[PDB]
Amino acid sequence: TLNGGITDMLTELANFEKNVSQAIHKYNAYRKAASVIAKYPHKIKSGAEAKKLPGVGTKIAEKIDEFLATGKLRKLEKIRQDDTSSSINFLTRVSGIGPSAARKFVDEGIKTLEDLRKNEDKLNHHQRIGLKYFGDFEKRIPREEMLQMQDIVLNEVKKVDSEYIATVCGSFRRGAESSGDMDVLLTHPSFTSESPKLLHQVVEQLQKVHFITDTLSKGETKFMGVCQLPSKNDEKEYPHRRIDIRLIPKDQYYCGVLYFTGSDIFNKNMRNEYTVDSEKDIFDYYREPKDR
DNA sequence: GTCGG
DNA sequence: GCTGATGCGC
DNA sequence: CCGACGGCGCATCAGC
Ligand SMILES: Nc1ccn([C@@H]2CS[C@H](COP(=O)(O)OP(=O)(O)OP(=O)(O)O)O2)c(=O)n1
Ligand SMILES: *P(=O)(O)OC[C@@H]1O[C@H](n2ccc(N)nc2=O)CS1
Ligand SMILES: [Cl-]
Ligand code: NA
Ligand code: NA
Ligand code: NA
Ligand code: NA
Ligand code: NA
Ligand code: NA
Repeated sequence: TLNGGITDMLTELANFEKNVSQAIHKYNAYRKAASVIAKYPHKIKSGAEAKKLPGVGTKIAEKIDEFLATGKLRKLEKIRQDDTSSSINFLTRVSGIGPSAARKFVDEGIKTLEDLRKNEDKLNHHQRIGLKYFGDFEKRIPREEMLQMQDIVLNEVKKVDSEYIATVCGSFRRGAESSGDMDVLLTHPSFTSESPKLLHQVVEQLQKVHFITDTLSKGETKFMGVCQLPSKNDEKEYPHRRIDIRLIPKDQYYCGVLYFTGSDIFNKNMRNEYTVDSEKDIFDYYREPKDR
């Protein structure tokens, strides 16, 4: 948190590059600079000090210098105040609204959530769901709720066919105290690298018990949607949550599990998601999810 | 925007 | 209607 | 100096 001013500034610039400029490589450059500075154990005093870090070059060093002198960046102040650029950047916070859709909406005078609400006919299915749960989607999920969600998923999965194997992956599997979403990996002995309706049946059951509430996409191997825990008589509704379910062939299942458990950095220096009869087999060259 | 061949 | 391209999320 | 900078499932578009 020592350089939060700088990292905040670089993330804001990254967002403008991705959402407004449509310059994905600059978005990534700014994000990489932000992340190396975030983990730097000193409070940065000059652009020159920052440049020493991989991913910080001449232009970001110059911006760091301006920020340290003035607590702001003229360029960033100007883009913030720009009605068009700030509106485009904002609308991409809606799931399903990317840089192209945001630009098209803003060019039509649709600039706010309110405007989106009045214009349901101009939104596709995903965007309508993104708008409906805009606030809920930006919330994190407490571990306590993830456990309750896990409970429902594993119960209903076994109920459909006791031969399914399902594992909730992500930071949750590593024992984290909160998650952004629920990631479920599903397999079945019948499904292998060369092999009916295995995903649909699970999705249908989870809908039957009113756990899955909406669908963003559903193909033969991947479901993306929305779920919600049940409430009671006089306790406030749980937020709606993002849930993904991936059907993976049995012989590739445990590579997927390794992958989708992470962490990202752990995967990187353990280094694909596809190609084994357990997590231990791959470890070869064993660490449990807690210490990954 | 940064890096490196 | 078909097929390959594009947008999007992650 | 100048090209690399990620891959893939699904929804939907754009070109015939
Ligand atoms: N951007 C990323 C993030 C994760 N990973 C890999 C594959 S999924 C595995 C575990 O991801 P985590 O759940 O720790 O990261 P998330 O960003 O989903 O944290 P949550 O907000 O907890 O959900 O790490 C990646 O390759 N690229
Ligand atoms: P989500 O943020 O839940 O991430 C989980 C998995 O990580 C992989 N991933 C994340 C981000 C990006 N940009 N690319 C990517 O492959 C797949 S989903
Ligand atoms: Cl770019
Ligand atoms: Na551009
Ligand atoms: Na550097
Ligand atoms: Na979006
Ligand atoms: Na977004
Ligand atoms: Na996640
Ligand atoms: Na597909």
